[PDB]
Amino acid sequence: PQITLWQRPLVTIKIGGQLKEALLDTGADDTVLEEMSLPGRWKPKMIGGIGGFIKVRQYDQILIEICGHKVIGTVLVGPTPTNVIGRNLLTQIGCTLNF
Amino acid sequence: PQITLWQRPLVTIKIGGQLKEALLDTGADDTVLEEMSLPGRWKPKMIGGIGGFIKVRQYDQILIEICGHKVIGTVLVGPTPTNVIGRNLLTQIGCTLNF
Ligand SMILES: CC(C)(C)OC(=O)N[C@@H](Cc1ccccc1)[C@H](O)CN[C@@H](Cc1ccccc1)C(=O)N[C@@H](CCC(=O)O)C(=O)N[C@@H](Cc1ccccc1)C(N)=O
Ligand SMILES: [Cl-]
Ligand code: NA
Repeated sequence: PQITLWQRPLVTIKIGGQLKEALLDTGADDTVLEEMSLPGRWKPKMIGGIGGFIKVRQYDQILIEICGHKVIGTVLVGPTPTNVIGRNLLTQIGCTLNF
Repeated sequence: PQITLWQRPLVTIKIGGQLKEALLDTGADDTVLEEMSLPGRWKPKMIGGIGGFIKVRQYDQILIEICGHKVIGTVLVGPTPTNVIGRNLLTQIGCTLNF
């Protein structure tokens, strides 16, 4: 519904049959998850943030359920310290910022 | 206002007499600005993100105008490729995520 930001906006996701926690990140163009097993054909990618760059595997058309909200989109998998849900999926769940 | 996320949520800020653009980032605990002179006392800090860690200068009690909303808070200055407004200031403008 509506989430304040006094604490990290952590949500439960279900992806690839697995339950995880992930951060809702409006600062992220892309969705980036810690190393995991995704079936299908991926492509090598490199992405950047504060600190520098990492290599990821780009998985397209992956089902993920965010707060029980089904979305299908690209997920990058690689050596990120946390699971980040980026704008590519935040748009599909109709997410906005408000103030 | 309400801001969708089809595009990066970039906003105009006024800080230290200067106008800049910055990213509203719910994934950021802290507010991190590219190099800039700020007056007064500051403390050394390290912060991390997707690719690694950086050294920043921490400034407290700094006035920032974000979309015409004045807030006073801590601002980190350092080698970030982008100006990021983090939750420490997003809360002060009463910002929420909604879906
Ligand atoms: C993830 C991709 C798609 C590659 O995009 C970004 O990294 N976008 C960044 C925007 C940007 C663009 C250009 C240049 C620089 C930055 C966001 O800030 C990403 N948001 C989160 C994603 C994240 C969260 C947690 C872990 C890893 C990555 C972030 O870095 N947040 C930082 C922002 C810096 C800050 O707030 O101080 C954070 O909260 N860092 C914490 C937590 C932390 C600790 C240790 C390692 C990593 C993170 C910290 N206290 O250092
Ligand atoms: Cl996508
Ligand atoms: Na993407």
